Amino acid sequence: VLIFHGKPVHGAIFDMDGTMFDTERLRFQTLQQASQELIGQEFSHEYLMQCLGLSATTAEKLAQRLYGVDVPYKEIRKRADEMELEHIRKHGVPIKKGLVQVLERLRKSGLRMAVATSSRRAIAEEYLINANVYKFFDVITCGDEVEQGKPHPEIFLKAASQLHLDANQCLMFEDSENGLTSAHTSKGLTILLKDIKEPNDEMLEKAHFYYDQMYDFLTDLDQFIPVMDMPEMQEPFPQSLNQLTVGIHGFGAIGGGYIAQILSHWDGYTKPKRIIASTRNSLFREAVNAFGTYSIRYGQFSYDERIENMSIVDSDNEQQMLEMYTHSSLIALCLPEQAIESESKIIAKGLYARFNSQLIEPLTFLIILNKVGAKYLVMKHLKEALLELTNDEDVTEHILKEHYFCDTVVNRMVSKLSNQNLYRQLRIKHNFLEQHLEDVEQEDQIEIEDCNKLTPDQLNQASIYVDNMRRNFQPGHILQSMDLILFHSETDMPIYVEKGSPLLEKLRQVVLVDQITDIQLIKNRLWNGVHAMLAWYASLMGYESIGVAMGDHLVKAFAENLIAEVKQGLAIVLPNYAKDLDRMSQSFLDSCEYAFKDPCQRVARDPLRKLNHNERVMASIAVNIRHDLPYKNLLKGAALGYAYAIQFLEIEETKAVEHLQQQIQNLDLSTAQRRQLEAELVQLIQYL
Amino acid sequence: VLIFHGKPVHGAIFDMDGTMFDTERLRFQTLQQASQELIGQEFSHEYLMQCLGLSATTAEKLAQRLYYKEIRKRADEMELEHIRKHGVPIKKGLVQVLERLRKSGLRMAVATSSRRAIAEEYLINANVYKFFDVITCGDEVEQGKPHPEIFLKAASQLHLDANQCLMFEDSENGLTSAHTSKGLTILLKDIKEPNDEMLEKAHFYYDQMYDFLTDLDQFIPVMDMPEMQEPFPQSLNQLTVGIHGFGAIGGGYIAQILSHWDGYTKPKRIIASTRNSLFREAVNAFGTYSIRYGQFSYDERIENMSIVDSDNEQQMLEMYTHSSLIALCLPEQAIESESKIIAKGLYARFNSQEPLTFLIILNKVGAKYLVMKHLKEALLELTNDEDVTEHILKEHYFCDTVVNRMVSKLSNQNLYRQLRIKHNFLEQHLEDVEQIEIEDCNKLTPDQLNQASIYVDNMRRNFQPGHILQSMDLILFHSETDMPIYVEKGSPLLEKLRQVVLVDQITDIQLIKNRLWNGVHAMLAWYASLMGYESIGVAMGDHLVKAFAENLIAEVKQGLAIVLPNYAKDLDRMSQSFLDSCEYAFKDPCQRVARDPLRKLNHNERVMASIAVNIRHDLPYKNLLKGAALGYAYAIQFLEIEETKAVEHLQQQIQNLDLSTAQRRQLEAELVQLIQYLFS
Ligand SMILES: NC(=O)C1=CN([C@@H]2O[C@H](COP(=O)(O)OP(=O)(O)OC[C@H]3O[C@@H](n4cnc5c(N)ncnc54)[C@H](OP(=O)(O)O)[C@@H]3O)[C@@H](O)[C@H]2O)C=CC1
Ligand SMILES: NC(=O)C1=CN([C@@H]2O[C@H](COP(=O)(O)OP(=O)(O)OC[C@H]3O[C@@H](n4cnc5c(N)ncnc54)[C@H](OP(=O)(O)O)[C@@H]3O)[C@@H](O)[C@H]2O)C=CC1
Ligand SMILES: [Cl-]
Ligand SMILES: [Cl-]
Ligand SMILES: [Mg+2]
Ligand SMILES: [Mg+2]
Repeated sequence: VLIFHGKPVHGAIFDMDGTMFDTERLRFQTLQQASQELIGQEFSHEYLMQCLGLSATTAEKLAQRLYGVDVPYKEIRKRADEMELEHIRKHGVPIKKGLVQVLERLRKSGLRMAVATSSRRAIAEEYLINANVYKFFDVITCGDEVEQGKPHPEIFLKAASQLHLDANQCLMFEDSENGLTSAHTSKGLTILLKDIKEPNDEMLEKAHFYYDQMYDFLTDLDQFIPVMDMPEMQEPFPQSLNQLTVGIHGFGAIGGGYIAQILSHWDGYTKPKRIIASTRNSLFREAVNAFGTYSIRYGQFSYDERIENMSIVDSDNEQQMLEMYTHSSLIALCLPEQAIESESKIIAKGLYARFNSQLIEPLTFLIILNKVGAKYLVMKHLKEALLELTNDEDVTEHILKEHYFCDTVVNRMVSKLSNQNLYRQLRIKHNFLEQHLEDVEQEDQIEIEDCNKLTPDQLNQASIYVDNMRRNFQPGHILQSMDLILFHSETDMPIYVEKGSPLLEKLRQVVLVDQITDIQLIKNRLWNGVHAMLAWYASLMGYESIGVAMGDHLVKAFAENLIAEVKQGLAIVLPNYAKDLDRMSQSFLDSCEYAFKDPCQRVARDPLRKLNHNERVMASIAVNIRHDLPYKNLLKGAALGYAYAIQFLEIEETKAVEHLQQQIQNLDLSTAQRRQLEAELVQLIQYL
Repeated sequence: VLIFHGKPVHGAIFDMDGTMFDTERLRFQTLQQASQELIGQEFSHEYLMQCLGLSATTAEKLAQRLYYKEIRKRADEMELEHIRKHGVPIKKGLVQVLERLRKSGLRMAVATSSRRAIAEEYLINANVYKFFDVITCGDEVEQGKPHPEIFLKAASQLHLDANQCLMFEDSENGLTSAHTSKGLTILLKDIKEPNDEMLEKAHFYYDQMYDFLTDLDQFIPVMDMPEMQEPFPQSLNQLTVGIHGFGAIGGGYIAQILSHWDGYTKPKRIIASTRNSLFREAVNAFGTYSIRYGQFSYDERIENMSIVDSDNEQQMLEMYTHSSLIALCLPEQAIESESKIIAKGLYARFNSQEPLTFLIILNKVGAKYLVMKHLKEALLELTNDEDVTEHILKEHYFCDTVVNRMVSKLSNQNLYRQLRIKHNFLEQHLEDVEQIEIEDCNKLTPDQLNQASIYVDNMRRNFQPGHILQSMDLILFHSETDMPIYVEKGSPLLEKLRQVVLVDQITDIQLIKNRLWNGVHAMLAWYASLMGYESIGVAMGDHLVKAFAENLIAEVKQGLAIVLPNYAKDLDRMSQSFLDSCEYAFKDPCQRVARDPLRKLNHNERVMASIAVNIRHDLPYKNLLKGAALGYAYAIQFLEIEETKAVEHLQQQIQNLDLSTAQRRQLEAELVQLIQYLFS
């Protein structure tokens, strides 16, 4: 069902200790801590490295040779085991980086999966439950349920037969020599993973595939499992968390109300365990961290999308902002243009702190900014800040080349909730918390009747657990049917990102492009161009918002007829993006409908600059004329621009024509077509 | 575009006061008490009736004409203070109506005489504000109700004409405002008998909100079978539902069916009954439990659960009185004793002040007959009235079901082990949270900023310990991925439920399930158990266990093809569909499937019935006979029932089999000989 290096894989059997969990390094630490406690001297690193693979008796005899015959090894070993369970039970089993990502890929590939551990059923199940990876496995095969353990192939042969499979149909993952022998002899496809000790030549010769760590196998596996499709609206996020952290530099409208969704979807197999987001807004920070989650409201479908595993931090706080740029695998800069200059310093400090970090992988930096050459601006200011910070041109140049700086095109319009509306929301929901908290004490008491199954010692201990659990959880039962709404966003899913970063390859809500130019040109003419032309019409007709204006059937007709004339033109210029034009065309008309929040002021800024020969208006006219297409609405849009310039911005009527004639001359048209365009456009302006 | 009784609908503009919420009755009582604390003399009831669906401005004009700011301010303060304690009284049906209209693709709004500050406070509180694109209040209107401006401005902001929009209203004044707008007016009675003038103005009339819902529902697409990991609805209706028996199938299947519901709304509360206290206290502590689908390693969280005691009477009466749908999920042994608890509940429902949809989940040929027999005997004993019983029995919808899904309940040992592990994480979490002021003016007053700090600090204190539940789940059930339940036609409610498929000849399917499905399932489980396997999934990996099950399937199908020639075509699909579910049932234990061997070895049950059929028609029953022998072998060895009792049962059941004396003695001789052979 799953093809791996030309071999059909129907099953996957994992060793537990050293392969799935990092319990061999923990057993390394506990032995040292137990030694320092009892005998006073800590067992050498060198001794413990020598003991890897040896029996408990050989290890004891070796300890006797080095630390004397009367060395209390058996009670050192027993004390080390106490320390192991004590650590594992509270702090959790240490899971190898990339395991959960690997398990989700094998499971969604329809593999039957087992564990073949030398440990006992009892302790094995607890570890797998503790780690929350028990769910991934159909059967567990244990050392206390086989006549001959590893390196005899029984445990792997048995694990395979229980899954209804031949050994040769299964991948077999293992760290130890005896284990790899057991898996190999059974006749399975052996995956050897280095844990602590470098594997000897006999092991590397024996193994079918070798990797230095789990993540190196994950990278190999990724070639044989598909990138998932574009997520639909109301589609769930993955349940399983990977060990990666991601960042959103600027927890604003687009940061919290769009980028959060993309990072929450991730690759569809797993999602990050933590999303760090920076804001100066104290109310927003403390509110999200209180709930431990916020929600994005999609008005069109009346759907509240819960974003979990969020951790909001202060932008002014260094320790927190450095922790973002140190631990994050991917970061999304979601700032306005004016903020880029000031925030270039706190980025530089972040990337320099990452460079100085003695722990690792190149950062993927998404530039979320609706502007042409948006990446150039950030990289220019970032370079200046890095020089000013370090005064080391070689280090500054290294940092600028190490990481993946990605230019993006975003289409989703998002609205951030006001602090007045947030306070009003917190008041009404704190009210429900009090309403909820007065009838939790109405229940009261814990009662566990005689099970006639559980012993009275553990029956008593069960009462203490559930009582302690209920007391802490019951107050937060209201969160089931209660959300913290901070964002009102449209339904547009796909983000376009510059191809380069390996980490983007599997991100399902991302559309990779070799160069951003093409989709950035569509964004300019089809979206920003119509938005500006539609805003100039609304402003002159005297409507407060572009959303209100759509009530007037003249405005809505103009909008629908305008996106049609532009789309026609772009289809000829970019036939490869035909599907992207149709999707973006409707997406704009949907968002424009109830666009009450966003004003026309900021959209109608610099009309003369937007009426340039190679810009979002005139370029579309010239394209439509060259390929003989209707441009009557684009002409009306251009006129409304010069009309808006004269009336609102107090531009001279002579200065408008002075500009116009220079733009028409620069268009790739016949001298006949140029003079015809001027004559028509000037008459539309004098009417308005 | 929605087609409501022929007319095309593009939008829907509701009234708030007395249409969406029952706030007209509240402000009625506040204005009276407001005119007692201040001026002393209460307002006339005639004045208040003429103030229905009037703007605070227009109501003040009526007051001066007969005889207010101070009066209404105190009245509004009292009104919203009542809302802070009890909540907004949502008219039953509203949430269900709104979701159907929203998903139909209609452009919806609110047109209320109330001002903005109040209008939003309720719409947020009720949590219906998300369903509306725009709202029109009594502020931004120049001339309030009964002038049509407020309903014209509402339709204008939706970018539609009034005649394209539905208009919901309670007041006589507001209906005139809605009618003069030239829209499709709908009238909902609240606290005034509609006049001749009102009933003529209206295009449609309904007694209450829920009466419209039922009429609207026949123009709303019925959503089809849900997929595995498809989410449940977000919005909650006011309906309660019951699971009589929080067991494997009750908690691990029926809970999913009820949680999906119609796909528009979900029950407010699902009440499940269990004697198991650990299960009860565990779910109530977490507030949720999860169903583990091992095939796809997917955990399905079940929200809005209330686990009650089966013995506790008042809680079981709470279920049967307020529930719209009860699901009986008990085995045969429980039916007799629990029929007393059902009798009290149904009698309590009749005494109190909608019909009930009663699902019987029971693997028995003639399941409903047994349930209805014990229920009538139980009812008659308590009521001592034949007139009230024959009404109750033929008032509610008692539905036979076929359930194909295999589900496993978690052991108390494994649940304790789960709680022990997850408690250690909670303890370590509570240390991390130990070691808040909202600083700077965020366009808020110093009073609000200090009030916000108290709200957030208190919210953090209560919620922060429960943050761990984002990742942490309570796993109580292991279930395969079979979605559709098959129910007999009758109950109109089951038409609209997504996960329910309606059928006619339920008896014919129930018989085939008993013999071909549940019979082979039990017999291979006995063979697997005695061979050493503790899992159905692992056992089916054995060539002998699968060869046995395949041979049984063949012998049963050969007999069913004679008894039911009209179903003979379908047997291959069902027999294969069974083996598919068995093949990879790794978390389904043999012990669960091999329960009650003697009951399953009854003369008219999943083993002996097949043996009897094949003997009459001279069909081979060699493997079927071996499975019966393994059934008694399991009972004697694993359950320990005494060998003498196993023979006394064997001899009695063979005596009941519709065979000749020659066949009876030969069957007894062949079977008892084969039992002693296994123990050799
Ligand atoms: N939202 C949209 O409709 C779309 C926007 N975009 C792009 O997304 C980017 C952000 O949009 P949006 O999120 O709406 O911007 P916001 O106005 O919501 O603020 C965004 C973030 O920038 C921070 N910020 C703003 N000004 C400053 C400043 N002067 N100094 C320091 N930090 C500052 C804010 O901090 P605090 O949180 O403390 O305010 C916030 O976290 C813009 O570049 C825009 O072009 C792209 C397409 C669509
Ligand atoms: N699960 C499955 O795979 C399928 C089950 N079914 C049918 O559903 C019915 C039971 O399903 P299942 O849930 O598996 O049974 P379970 O034993 O798993 O659950 C039993 C439920 O009934 C209650 N109960 C059991 N015995 C008694 C009794 N003697 N007196 C009172 N209450 C009792 C239990 O209460 P407590 O919680 O206190 O034990 C529990 O709520 C049977 O008819 C079965 O054939 C249908 C198809 C397959
Ligand atoms: Cl990982
Ligand atoms: Cl309802
Ligand atoms: Mg190992
Ligand atoms: Mg009214």
